Amino acid sequence: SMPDLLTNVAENYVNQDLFAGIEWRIDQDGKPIFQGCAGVKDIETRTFIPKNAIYRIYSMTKPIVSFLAMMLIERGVFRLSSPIQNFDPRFKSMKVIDQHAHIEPATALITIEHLLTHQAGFSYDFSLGCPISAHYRDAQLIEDGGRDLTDMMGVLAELPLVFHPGTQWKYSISTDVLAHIIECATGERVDDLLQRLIFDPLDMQDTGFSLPLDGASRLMEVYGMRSLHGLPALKPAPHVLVPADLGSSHPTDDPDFRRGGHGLYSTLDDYMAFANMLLSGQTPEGETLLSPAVLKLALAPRVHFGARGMRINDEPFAGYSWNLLGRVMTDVGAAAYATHLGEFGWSGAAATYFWVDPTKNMTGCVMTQFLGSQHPIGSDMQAAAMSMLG
Amino acid sequence: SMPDLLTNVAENYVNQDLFAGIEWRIDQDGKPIFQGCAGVKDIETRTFIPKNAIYRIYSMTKPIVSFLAMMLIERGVFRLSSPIQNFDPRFKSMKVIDQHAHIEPATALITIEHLLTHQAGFSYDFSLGCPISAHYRDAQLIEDGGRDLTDMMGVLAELPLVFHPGTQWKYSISTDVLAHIIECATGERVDDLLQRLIFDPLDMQDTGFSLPLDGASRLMEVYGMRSLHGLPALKPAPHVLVPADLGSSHPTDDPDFRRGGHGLYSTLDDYMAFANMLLSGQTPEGETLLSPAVLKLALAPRVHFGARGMRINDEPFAGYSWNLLGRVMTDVGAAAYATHLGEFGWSGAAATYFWVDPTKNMTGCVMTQFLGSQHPIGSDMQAAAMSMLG
Amino acid sequence: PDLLTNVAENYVNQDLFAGIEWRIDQDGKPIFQGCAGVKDIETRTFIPKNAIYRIYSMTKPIVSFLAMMLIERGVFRLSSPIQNFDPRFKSMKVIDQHAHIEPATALITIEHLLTHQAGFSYDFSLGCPISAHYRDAQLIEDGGRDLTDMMGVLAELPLVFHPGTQWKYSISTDVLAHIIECATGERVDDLLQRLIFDPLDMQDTGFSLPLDGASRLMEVYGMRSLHGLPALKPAPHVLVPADLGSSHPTDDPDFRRGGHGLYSTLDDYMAFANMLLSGQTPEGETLLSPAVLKLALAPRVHFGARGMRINDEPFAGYSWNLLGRVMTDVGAAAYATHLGEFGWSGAAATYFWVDPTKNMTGCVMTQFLGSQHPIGSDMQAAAMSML
Amino acid sequence: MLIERGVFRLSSPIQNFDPRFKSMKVIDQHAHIEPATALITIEHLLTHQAGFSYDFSLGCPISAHYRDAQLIEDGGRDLT
Repeated sequence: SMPDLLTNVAENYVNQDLFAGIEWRIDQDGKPIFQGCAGVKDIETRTFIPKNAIYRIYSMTKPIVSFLAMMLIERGVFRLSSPIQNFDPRFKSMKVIDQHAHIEPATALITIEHLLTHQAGFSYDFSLGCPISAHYRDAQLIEDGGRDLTDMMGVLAELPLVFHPGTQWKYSISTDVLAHIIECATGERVDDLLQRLIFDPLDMQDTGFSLPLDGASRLMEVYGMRSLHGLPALKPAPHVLVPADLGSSHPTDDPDFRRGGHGLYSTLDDYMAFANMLLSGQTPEGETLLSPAVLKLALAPRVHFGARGMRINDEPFAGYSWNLLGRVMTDVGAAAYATHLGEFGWSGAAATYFWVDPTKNMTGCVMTQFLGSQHPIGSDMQAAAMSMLG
Repeated sequence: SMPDLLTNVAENYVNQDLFAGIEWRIDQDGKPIFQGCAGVKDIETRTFIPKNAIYRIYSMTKPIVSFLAMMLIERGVFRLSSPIQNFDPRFKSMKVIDQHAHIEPATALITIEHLLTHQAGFSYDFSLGCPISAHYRDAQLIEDGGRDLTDMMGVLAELPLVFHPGTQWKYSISTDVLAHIIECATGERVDDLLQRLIFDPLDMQDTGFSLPLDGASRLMEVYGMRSLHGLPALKPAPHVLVPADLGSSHPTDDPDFRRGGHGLYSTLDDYMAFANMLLSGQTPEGETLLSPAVLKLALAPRVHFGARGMRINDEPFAGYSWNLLGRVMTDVGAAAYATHLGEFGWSGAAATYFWVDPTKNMTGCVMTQFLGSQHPIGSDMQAAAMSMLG
Repeated sequence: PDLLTNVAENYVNQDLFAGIEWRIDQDGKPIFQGCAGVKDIETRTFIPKNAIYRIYSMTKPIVSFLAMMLIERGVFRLSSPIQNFDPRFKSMKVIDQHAHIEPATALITIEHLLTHQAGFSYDFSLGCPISAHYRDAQLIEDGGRDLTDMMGVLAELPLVFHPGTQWKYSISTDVLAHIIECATGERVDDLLQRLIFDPLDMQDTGFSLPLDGASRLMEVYGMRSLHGLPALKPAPHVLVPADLGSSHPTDDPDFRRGGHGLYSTLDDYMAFANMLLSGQTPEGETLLSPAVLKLALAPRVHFGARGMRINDEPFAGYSWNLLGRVMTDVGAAAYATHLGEFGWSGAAATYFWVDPTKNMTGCVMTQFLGSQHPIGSDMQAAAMSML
Repeated sequence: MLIERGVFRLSSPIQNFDPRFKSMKVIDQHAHIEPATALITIEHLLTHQAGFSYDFSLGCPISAHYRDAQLIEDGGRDLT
C-alpha cells in the first residue's frame, strides 16, 4: 500500500533538472525488490541510460579496499596493530603540524588500524581550513591522477600529519596509504589483488580502475562544479547541471592508475553484488571471502564521536559512528533520516550512495554522477526505501 | 571450506626461524576440533617434539592460582574484601612511593580483591620506568627462584607500593602475594592445594612447580633474549632463536619452589583441561570445582580502562578489561584481533597463550618457548582459530 | 670590548649578512654606532651615506603611532567599530580548522586592529585555516593593487577567530591604515608625511624611493617568501638576492600599506624611536600627549604558557601593547633587556628597541629575508651589555 | 659570560653544538617512550627544564639507567 517513493524521489530530481540520470536497486535476502532508473546518460544528447551503465564511484572505493585489507589480515599478511613503517620506511619519523604553525615529531606509529579508521592524522587536498591541505594541493596528490600510487605515496610521506596517530578522527587520504601498504606487504598490485580476491569471485566484471573494452559508450556523464583538488570553497558550489571537468585526476584508460580512496569505475549491478556479500561475508555460491568473526570485527563500532558528531568539511553524519569499512548507525534517535541500528555503508563525491541494513537483510544503492550536489540524493533514496519495507 | 590457517601461521613461524617448536589445540564443546604442531623440541639437535611436551607457562600460572583463590572464597577461607594483613601482619603499614620521590602511608588496606585485580599497588622487577622496580631487582624478587615464597614475601613486604590500593591498575607481583596469603590463611602450601583442588580432579598429571620423574627429556627448550629481572630494556630485545639463560629464576627440580605469578610447568593437554573447565566450573565427569555463581563473579568485567586502555610496559590489550582471573573482551569494536564478546584467558612471557570463548563453547591454547617474542603468536593463532569456526 | 662590532663583523665574515648598520642613542644622542660589510656582495660597494632599507613590519609602529594621534584628535576611538567607516567589514565570518564557518559574534574595533585581536591572519601564516585564501587573493603578493581595492578583497574572507578573543599577528595594521583613510578622507602616506615624518625631519622615509634613492637602496638577500606556500622548515640561510616580485615596488606613487612597505634609513628610524621616549620632537613639539603615549605603551595583551608566538617563533617575556612588543618579565626574557623595553622588527631583519629605564634607543639595519640568526636581538643584547 | 660574548644564546639548541643530542626521547612512569617534541636549549640546561634527571633520583623513571651507565660513579671517564 505504501507507494513507490523511490521512483518519486528520483523522477523529481530528474524533472527539476538536478541530476541527469539515476539508477537504483534495493535487494532483500539477496534478490531485488525495488529498482528503476530516471533521466538519461547525458543531457547534451539525451541518450538513454545504456544497460550496465558505468559510474565513477569515487569514495565507494574505500569499503572495497578496506574489505581487501580485512581479507589480508585474516590471511596473516599483517594485523590491525602492524605499524605501516614496517612495510614502507618512508613513513618512519612522521611529523605533526597544528593550526598555530607548530611542528613536532609524532608520538605514535601509524598502524593498519589507524588507516582503516582515518585516525592516522592524514588529511585531504579538498579539506577546508586544514593546517596541511594547502601542501597536499601544492603536491597535487589528488590532481595528478597520472602519477603512480607508489610515487604519490613518497611525496605524501614527506608531509606532516594534522594530529598524533590514534588521537583524533579525520576523513582522509589514508585509504590510499592502505592500498599502497597493501602493495608493500604483499609484493602485488592492489588492482590485481582486488580483481582476484573480490571482483572475480563476485562476478563484478565491470569494476576496476579503467573502463572495460566496450566501456566508453556506457560511461555516464559527470556533472557539477565541486573540485576535489582546488582551493577549498568557502560556500558550496552552486548546483548546476554542467559537465564536470576532471582534469587528469580520473583517467579512463590508464593501466597503472590505482588508488585506495577513489578511482574505481563500477555498475549498479556490480556494486550491489559487493553490498549483498557484506551481509554475510560469502559469495552467492557460498565461497567465504571473509569469515563471520572477522566480518563482525570489521563492522563493529570502533570510532565514537562527541556531541559535534562525525563530520566531513563540517557536513554531519548524524547518529553514525565509524567501523573498519565506513559509517555505521549507532543511534537511531540521533539519525537525520530513516535507518535502523547497524545500518552501514559509505558513498562517493559524485553522489553515489549505498547501504546495508542487517536488521532487514537489505541492501540499496543509488548511482548517479554529480560532483558537489546540494541535495543529498543518497540519503533521500535510503529514507524512501526504509519507508517502503516495514 | 576455510583453510587451516592455524597450521599455516605455525608453519610460517617455524620456517622463518622465529620459533623452534609450536603445539596448539582448539576444543569445542570439550572435544578437539583443530590441533597440530610444528618444528622441533630444540634447534641444536632438532629432536622432534616429544609427546606430552612440557612448557614453562610463566604467567599462565596466574589464572590457575586465581581460580584456587575463588575456590577458597567459595569455601569461606576468606573473602574478596579480606584485608591481607589479617593473614600476614608484615603487610600492615604499607607505604606508597611516587615518581617525584615522595613517600607516604597507604590510605587503604590491601584486600584479596586488590590482589586478584592487580589494583593493590604492587609492581614487578621488569617494569620499565616504574618508581619502585629498581628496588625489586635489588631485592632479586624474580631473580632468586631458590628463595622460599614465604621469605621472598617478607622482603617484598618492606617495599612501598606505587599507588594507593584500589585506586589504579598495574600488572604486578600481586598473584605471588595471593599465593602466599593463601598459604597464610589455610596453613597449607599453595602447591599442595593446587595439586588436590585443581590438578588431581582435572587429571593434570604433568602440571606443577617441578618436572615430573620422566620430565627432563620432555622439557621444551626455551629461546629468546628478554630478561624478567634485568635492567628493563629501552627497546625490545631482538628476536633471535638463541637458548635463553634463566639463571636461578626457574628451577626444574626444587621441591620447595612455588609462586603465584609464574613458575608452573605444564603441557598442552593439561592446560586444555583447565581451560575447558572454565567454560562451566566442572570437571568432565561433573565434579563442581566452582559453582556457577562464583564463576560468574570471577569472570565478570571488574576493572575498566580509560582511552589508553589496558597496558603492560605500554603494550596494549585492546578492547580487554580485567576480571578476577585475567583478561576479558568487553568491546569487539576496540579489539585488535578476531574475538567475541566475553572471550577471556591470559598468557605467559615465553609466548604461551590460551583463551576461552563462551559464545562458541570454545577453548584454544598455543604452547611454545620464546622469551621476548616480537611476534604475537598467541593472538595470531586465536585470530586463525576464530576465522575457522564461523 | 665593542661587543656590537664583534657581533656585526662576525655575521659579515661568516657570509650571513651583506651589510649591517647600527646606532644606539642615550638621552637622544648617539653612544654607539657603526657599520660592517657592504651594500651588495655582487659589486662590494660600501654602505652608502644615508643607506635605504626595506623596513617591512617596522612600518607597524609608525602607522600605530599615527592611529594614536588620530585618536587623541577625536577622529575615532579604541572602541570604534571599523564597520562604521567601511561597511564592507559589516557581517564578518569566522572559520575554524575543522571547516566550520559561522558569523562573528563581535564587531572588529580599532583596538582589535592595533592589538592583532581582530581575527585577521596573514598570507605567510603556516597551518592557518584561512592563509591559503589570502595567497589565492594575492593580498601581499600584489603590491600594485591600491590599498583600498585590496581591502575589498580581504573583507570578504573569514577571520580565524571571534574579534577580541585571541591574538594572532596579522594584516590588521593594513586594515588600520585603510580605516584611517576612510575616517579622515585622506591618504595614509600624506597623513604620515604631515603628522610624523616632517615634524621629525624623516626626509628619507616613505613608500617610494626619493629621486636620488636608487643608488642608496641596500640589496636584499634571503629566500623566505612572505606570500608563497609557507615552508615546512626554514629555507637555508644563504646570501642570494631576494626576488620581491611585484610585492614591494620602489616607485609606485600609489603604493601604501600599514603592515609593511616603508623605505627608511637608520637615521630616520632613530628619530622616530627617540621620539617614543617622550612623544615629542627634539625641539619639544608634542606629537602625542604623555597620557595617550602611556595608554599606547601599557601592556595590553598578555599571553599564556606558550607565550607570544608568530609562526611558532617565540617572543620570550614579551607582552603586546598598541605599538608592538613590550618586555613584561625579564626573568622570562631570552636576551638582555629591561622591564618596559618596547619596539618591533621587520622580516628583512631590521630591528629596533626603546628602553625607557635607560633613556636608550637602538636600531639595527640589514636586508635579509628569512634569517636563521636573530641578529636584532644579538645586537640589543650587545648594547645592553655595554652600558 | 659566554652568552654575553656571543658564543651562544639562551635559545640555542644544544644539538647545534653536539648532534648526539639530536632526536631525544622521553620516557614516562608507565613505560611509554616517545620522541621529544621540543629541542633542548641552553636555557633549558640552566633552568633544569631540559628533562634530564640524576643517578640518585628516587622513584625516577630513568635514574636506574643512569646508575647502570655509571654516570656519576665513573669519575675517571672523560666528560666528553
